[PDB]
Amino acid sequence: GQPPPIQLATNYRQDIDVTQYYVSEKLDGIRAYWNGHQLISKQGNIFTAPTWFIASFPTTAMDGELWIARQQFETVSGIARTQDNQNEQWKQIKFMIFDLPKSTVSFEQRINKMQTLVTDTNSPYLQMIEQQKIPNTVALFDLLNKVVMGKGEGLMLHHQDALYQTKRSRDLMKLKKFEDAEATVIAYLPGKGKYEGLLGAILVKNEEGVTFKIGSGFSDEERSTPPPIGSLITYRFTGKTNNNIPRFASFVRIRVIY
Ligand SMILES: *P(=O)(O)OC[C@H]1O[C@@H](n2cnc3c(N)ncnc32)[C@H](O)[C@@H]1O
Repeated sequence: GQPPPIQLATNYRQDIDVTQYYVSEKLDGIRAYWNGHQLISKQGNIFTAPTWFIASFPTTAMDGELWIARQQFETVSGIARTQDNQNEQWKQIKFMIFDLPKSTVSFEQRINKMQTLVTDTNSPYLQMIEQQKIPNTVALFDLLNKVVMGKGEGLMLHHQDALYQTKRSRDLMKLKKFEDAEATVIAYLPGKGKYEGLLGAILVKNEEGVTFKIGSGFSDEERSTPPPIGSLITYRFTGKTNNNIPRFASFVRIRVIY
């Protein structure tokens, strides 16, 4: 089937006015688009949602996450992949909504409509993701910590004045504590001081063609036995610094030896 006409998120940017954004918990589920009569996956597959699961839903199109609870991704994914419209396991799933993709008004009014839709439907299977205002970035990062320590995935931000767009949107942003990506180890940088005779850092070249140093994230065993040159490794970072270098980059682990 054709992929559904959905809005996609960009990455958090430091220089926003956080007071203009609604903040919600980023849920680790399976995205579904409700077109008014069926649920559709990001790839265009029609989910075999049982009749009793969707029976109460309004015909307003809705965007949401099929989700059970924090840290139950494989469970919800396993159910949603099952081709069986009489599968009782859907009873533990909630369609957690976060937008109205056919709406032509601002996100603030869309939230108000969603609250009404959820309340009127009054079904265990349809619920609204909480949307809150946060006063400043320090408070936002404190909230991020609360959510992550509680085994949540992160936060999402959506500008109160945003109009729905069927593409990546700068008005919709993901905020996680960090990002991971891959790079190839190309050289060693011998250490000094406590790391004399050991690994000080590696030089890697990432998939965007940027070469940079990684000196943190190594165990003491890894400073004695470094990743092989040529290996594909995963590094962790958040945002970019000058010259498109991943910021606060640290070593995670080896993926492939070349
Ligand atoms: P991650 O990088 O896995 O991105 C999360 C995706 O799921 C959708 N999503 C989850 N939770 C929400 C909220 N609260 N609001 C909006 N969208 C959500 C996002 O589109 C991401 O694609």
